[PDB]
Amino acid sequence: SKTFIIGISGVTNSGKTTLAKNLQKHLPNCSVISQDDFFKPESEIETDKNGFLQYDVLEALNMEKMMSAISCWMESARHSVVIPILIIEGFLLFNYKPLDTIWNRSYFLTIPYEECKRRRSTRVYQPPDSPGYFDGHVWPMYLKYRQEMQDITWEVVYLDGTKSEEDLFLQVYEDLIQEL
Ligand SMILES: Nc1ncnc2c1ncn2[C@@H]1O[C@H](COP(=O)(O)OP(=O)(O)O)[C@@H](O)[C@H]1O
Ligand SMILES: [Mg+2]
Repeated sequence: SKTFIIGISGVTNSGKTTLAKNLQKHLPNCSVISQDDFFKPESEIETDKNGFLQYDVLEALNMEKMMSAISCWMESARHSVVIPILIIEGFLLFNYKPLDTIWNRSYFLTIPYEECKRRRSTRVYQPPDSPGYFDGHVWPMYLKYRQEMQDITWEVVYLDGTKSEEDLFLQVYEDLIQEL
Protein backbone atom coordinates (compact mmCIF):
# COMPACT_ATOMS: atom_id res chain seq x y z
CA SER A 1 0.00 0.00 0.00
CA LYS A 2 2.59 2.62 1.08
CA THR A 3 4.80 4.28 -1.55
CA PHE A 4 7.30 7.17 -1.74
CA ILE A 5 6.91 9.40 -4.81
CA ILE A 6 9.51 11.98 -5.88
CA GLY A 7 9.12 14.73 -8.42
CA ILE A 8 12.13 16.11 -10.26
CA SER A 9 11.29 19.05 -12.46
CA GLY A 10 13.24 21.94 -13.96
CA VAL A 11 14.01 23.63 -17.32
CA THR A 12 15.09 21.67 -20.41
CA ASN A 13 18.71 20.46 -20.05
CA SER A 14 18.94 21.14 -16.31
CA GLY A 15 20.05 17.53 -15.57
CA LYS A 16 16.70 15.91 -14.54
CA THR A 17 17.10 12.53 -16.29
CA THR A 18 20.77 12.31 -15.14
CA LEU A 19 19.82 13.00 -11.50
CA ALA A 20 16.87 10.58 -11.60
CA LYS A 21 19.19 7.84 -12.98
CA ASN A 22 21.92 8.46 -10.29
CA LEU A 23 19.34 8.32 -7.52
CA GLN A 24 17.66 5.19 -8.93
CA LYS A 25 20.86 3.16 -8.95
CA HIS A 26 21.48 4.01 -5.27
CA LEU A 27 17.94 3.61 -3.88
CA PRO A 28 16.40 0.15 -3.40
CA ASN A 29 13.16 -0.84 -5.16
CA CYS A 30 13.23 2.39 -7.14
CA SER A 31 11.76 3.17 -10.51
CA VAL A 32 11.73 6.17 -12.89
CA ILE A 33 9.00 7.58 -15.13
CA SER A 34 10.05 10.24 -17.67
CA GLN A 35 7.54 12.81 -18.90
CA ASP A 36 9.57 12.91 -22.14
CA ASP A 37 8.12 9.48 -22.96
CA PHE A 38 4.55 10.94 -23.29
CA PHE A 39 4.66 13.61 -26.02
CA LYS A 40 1.82 13.60 -28.53
CA PRO A 41 2.69 12.82 -32.18
CA GLU A 42 4.00 15.86 -34.16
CA SER A 43 0.65 16.21 -36.06
CA GLU A 44 -1.14 16.96 -32.77
CA ILE A 45 1.32 19.77 -31.85
CA GLU A 46 -0.02 23.30 -32.41
CA THR A 47 2.07 25.98 -34.21
CA ASP A 48 1.93 29.63 -33.03
CA LYS A 49 2.01 32.93 -35.03
CA ASN A 50 5.80 32.86 -35.58
CA GLY A 51 5.56 29.22 -36.71
CA PHE A 52 6.99 27.85 -33.45
CA LEU A 53 5.75 24.35 -32.52
CA GLN A 54 4.17 24.39 -29.05
CA TYR A 55 6.06 21.49 -27.41
CA ASP A 56 6.71 23.07 -24.01
CA VAL A 57 3.06 23.02 -22.84
CA LEU A 58 0.81 20.41 -21.18
CA GLU A 59 -1.23 20.23 -24.41
CA ALA A 60 1.86 18.71 -26.13
CA LEU A 61 1.67 15.79 -23.68
CA ASN A 62 -0.53 12.73 -23.26
CA MET A 63 -0.96 13.11 -19.48
CA GLU A 64 -3.70 10.47 -19.48
CA LYS A 65 -1.13 7.92 -20.75
CA MET A 66 1.36 9.25 -18.19
CA MET A 67 -1.16 8.76 -15.37
CA SER A 68 -1.83 5.19 -16.47
CA ALA A 69 2.00 4.55 -16.29
CA ILE A 70 2.06 5.86 -12.74
CA SER A 71 -0.95 3.63 -11.89
CA CYS A 72 0.92 0.64 -13.44
CA TRP A 73 3.89 1.35 -11.20
CA MET A 74 1.69 1.53 -8.08
CA GLU A 75 0.18 -1.85 -8.86
CA SER A 76 3.67 -3.29 -9.31
CA ALA A 77 4.84 -1.55 -6.06
CA ARG A 78 2.09 -3.37 -4.14
CA HIS A 79 3.67 -6.77 -4.92
CA SER A 80 7.33 -5.66 -4.72
CA VAL A 81 7.81 -6.47 -0.97
CA VAL A 82 7.09 -10.03 0.23
CA ILE A 83 8.75 1.44 0.93
CA PRO A 84 8.80 1.31 -2.93
CA ILE A 85 10.11 4.49 -4.58
CA LEU A 86 8.99 6.17 -7.78
CA ILE A 87 10.77 9.07 -9.32
CA ILE A 88 8.77 11.08 -11.83
CA GLU A 89 11.02 13.43 -13.73
CA GLY A 90 9.94 15.97 -16.32
CA PHE A 91 9.90 19.59 -17.39
CA LEU A 92 6.19 20.21 -16.63
CA LEU A 93 5.16 18.31 -13.48
CA PHE A 94 4.18 20.65 -10.68
CA ASN A 95 1.50 22.66 -12.47
CA TYR A 96 -0.47 19.46 -13.34
CA LYS A 97 -3.23 19.55 -10.70
CA PRO A 98 -4.42 15.95 -10.82
CA LEU A 99 -0.96 15.01 -9.41
CA ASP A 100 -0.82 17.80 -6.77
CA THR A 101 -1.27 15.43 -3.79
CA ILE A 102 1.11 12.66 -5.13
CA TRP A 103 4.44 14.29 -4.23
CA ASN A 104 6.21 13.19 -1.06
CA ARG A 105 9.18 15.28 -2.17
CA SER A 106 9.46 17.94 -4.88
CA TYR A 107 12.79 18.98 -6.44
CA PHE A 108 13.24 21.69 -9.12
CA LEU A 109 16.56 21.96 -11.04
CA THR A 110 17.46 25.50 -12.03
CA ILE A 111 20.15 26.77 -14.42
CA PRO A 112 20.57 30.29 -15.81
CA TYR A 113 19.59 31.43 -19.33
CA GLU A 114 23.12 31.23 -20.90
CA GLU A 115 24.01 27.81 -19.57
CA CYS A 116 20.59 26.43 -20.60
CA LYS A 117 21.01 27.76 -24.17
CA ARG A 118 24.55 26.28 -24.28
CA ARG A 119 23.45 22.78 -23.20
CA ARG A 120 20.34 22.87 -25.38
CA SER A 121 22.54 23.60 -28.44
CA THR A 122 24.61 20.43 -27.85
CA ARG A 123 21.44 18.26 -28.00
CA VAL A 124 19.78 17.05 -31.24
CA TYR A 125 15.94 16.94 -31.16
CA GLN A 126 13.06 15.44 -33.24
CA PRO A 127 12.60 17.60 -35.26
CA PRO A 128 15.78 19.70 -34.74
CA ASP A 129 15.48 23.07 -32.95
CA SER A 130 14.81 25.72 -35.52
CA PRO A 131 16.93 28.80 -35.26
CA GLY A 132 15.37 31.19 -32.76
CA TYR A 133 13.50 28.30 -31.02
CA PHE A 134 15.16 28.81 -27.64
CA ASP A 135 14.37 32.55 -27.39
CA GLY A 136 11.02 32.34 -29.22
CA HIS A 137 9.56 29.36 -27.37
CA VAL A 138 11.68 27.38 -24.89
CA TRP A 139 12.66 30.24 -22.56
CA PRO A 140 9.28 32.05 -22.71
CA MET A 141 7.43 28.77 -21.85
CA TYR A 142 9.90 28.21 -18.96
CA LEU A 143 9.24 31.67 -17.43
CA LYS A 144 5.45 31.00 -17.81
CA TYR A 145 5.94 27.75 -15.83
CA ARG A 146 7.97 29.57 -13.11
CA GLN A 147 5.14 32.13 -12.89
CA GLU A 148 2.62 29.24 -12.51
CA MET A 149 4.85 27.76 -9.68
CA GLN A 150 4.09 30.87 -7.57
CA ASP A 151 0.71 29.45 -6.48
CA ILE A 152 2.07 26.00 -5.53
CA THR A 153 0.98 25.41 -1.93
CA TRP A 154 3.49 22.66 -0.99
CA GLU A 155 7.26 22.82 -0.41
CA VAL A 156 9.61 22.66 -3.41
CA VAL A 157 13.38 22.23 -3.15
CA TYR A 158 15.22 24.33 -5.72
CA LEU A 159 18.55 22.83 -6.79
CA ASP A 160 21.46 24.50 -8.61
CA GLY A 161 21.87 22.56 -11.91
CA THR A 162 25.36 24.04 -12.50
CA LYS A 163 26.65 21.85 -9.60
CA SER A 164 28.42 18.64 -10.58
CA GLU A 165 26.32 15.47 -11.08
CA GLU A 166 27.75 13.90 -7.89
CA ASP A 167 27.19 17.08 -5.87
CA LEU A 168 23.51 17.09 -6.88
CA PHE A 169 23.16 13.30 -6.26
CA LEU A 170 24.62 13.56 -2.73
CA GLN A 171 22.48 16.63 -1.93
CA VAL A 172 19.27 14.91 -2.95
CA TYR A 173 20.33 11.51 -1.43
CA GLU A 174 21.04 13.25 1.93
CA ASP A 175 17.66 14.99 1.79
CA LEU A 176 15.88 11.66 0.92
CA ILE A 177 17.47 9.61 3.72
CA GLN A 178 15.94 12.28 6.02
CA GLU A 179 12.46 12.00 4.36
CA LEU A 180 12.19 8.23 3.87
N1 LIG B 1 25.32 18.36 -12.99
C1 LIG B 1 25.55 18.57 -14.29
N2 LIG B 1 26.47 19.48 -14.71
C2 LIG B 1 26.68 19.71 -16.02
N3 LIG B 1 26.03 19.03 -16.99
C3 LIG B 1 25.10 18.08 -16.69
C4 LIG B 1 24.79 17.79 -15.30
N4 LIG B 1 23.85 16.81 -15.29
C5 LIG B 1 23.57 16.52 -16.58
N5 LIG B 1 24.32 17.29 -17.42
C6 LIG B 1 24.36 17.33 -18.91
O1 LIG B 1 23.41 18.31 -19.38
C7 LIG B 1 22.64 17.79 -20.46
C8 LIG B 1 21.20 17.58 -20.02
O2 LIG B 1 21.14 16.51 -19.06
P1 LIG B 1 19.78 15.67 -18.80
O3 LIG B 1 20.01 14.88 -17.54
O4 LIG B 1 19.44 15.00 -20.13
O5 LIG B 1 18.79 16.93 -18.65
P2 LIG B 1 17.20 17.01 -18.73
O6 LIG B 1 16.73 15.62 -18.46
O7 LIG B 1 16.82 18.04 -17.72
O8 LIG B 1 16.88 17.46 -20.13
C9 LIG B 1 23.35 16.49 -20.87
O9 LIG B 1 24.31 16.76 -21.90
C10 LIG B 1 24.03 16.01 -19.60
O10 LIG B 1 25.19 15.18 -19.78
MG1 LIG C 1 15.34 14.46 -19.84
